[PDB]
Amino acid sequence: TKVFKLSFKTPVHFGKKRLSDGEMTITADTLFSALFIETLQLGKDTDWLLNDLIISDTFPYENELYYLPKPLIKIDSNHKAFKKLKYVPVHHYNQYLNGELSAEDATDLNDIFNIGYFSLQTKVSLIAQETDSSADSEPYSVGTFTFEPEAGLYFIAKGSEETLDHLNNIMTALQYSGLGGKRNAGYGQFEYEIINNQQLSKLLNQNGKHSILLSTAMAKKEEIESALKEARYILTKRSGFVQSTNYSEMLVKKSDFYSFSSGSVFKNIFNGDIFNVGHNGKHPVYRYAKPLWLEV
RNA sequence: ACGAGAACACGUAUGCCGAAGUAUAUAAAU
Repeated sequence: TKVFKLSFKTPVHFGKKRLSDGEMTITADTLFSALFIETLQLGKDTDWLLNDLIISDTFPYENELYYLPKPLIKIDSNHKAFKKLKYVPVHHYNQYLNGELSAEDATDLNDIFNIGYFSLQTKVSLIAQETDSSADSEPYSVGTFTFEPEAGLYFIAKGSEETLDHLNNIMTALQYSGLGGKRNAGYGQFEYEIINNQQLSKLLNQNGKHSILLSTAMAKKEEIESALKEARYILTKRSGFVQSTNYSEMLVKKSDFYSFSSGSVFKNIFNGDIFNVGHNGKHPVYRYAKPLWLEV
């Protein structure tokens, strides 16, 4: 159960809906997809790395601070500053759950949150009839994000030791390919470091009555009734396309799927599952929904 | 099996065009 930390040195585009849209963090779905396809490019055995690996969503970090997303618990007071905040440092993570975080404290934390910036890159396309004959060029836009020199992303993983070694190898291999969006266009390379934060390790090693879903998950058919007993949650529509499956890419697109977001609180833990979103393809296409809980 | 995948912020044009380093004033009072 080691955690990986990522550095890019070149901006990467994530994106939610349109190429000009930009993001800082990705969900476990994309990471699982990318790691899987990288395994397939290496051509190793997927079953081991199919139903044994547990991954968190990606999370931003700064020079020396690690953060987690905001738990959607019901705090009874200001209800303005707390809305604007997304991420919490580990220093006061349990303090916020208790209620020690002050409104001015939230103000301060939010102030420190400068961990990158967003930008729009313009690109022009002359593959059209602009060069061939009488026509115009095709400008379009992309959205990219530039992390600070000591800023990047990290995930929290758990599984068997053999699973961890395989993940290590695959992560190395992927290091040089991309992630995010326009990988081949010059965005999203990375060098990674495995660091063990004692405090975060403790954070994973608590025990309590609540539990914070850190990944993008959704229980099976036969667990949902008992899972949804007392929860505070957000649904997050996940859509997207697929790579080297059927003849027409524009014809291929995994069906819109829904999962809980990454700040929900649950009473009854559920194991998740890797759901097939496949239809009319030459292979099954995997979307990831399996939780990693922080039990407090 | 990464809201993906393809896509040169490209192609046209330059520092021009007119202006005088000019205007008088003894190599001089023994």
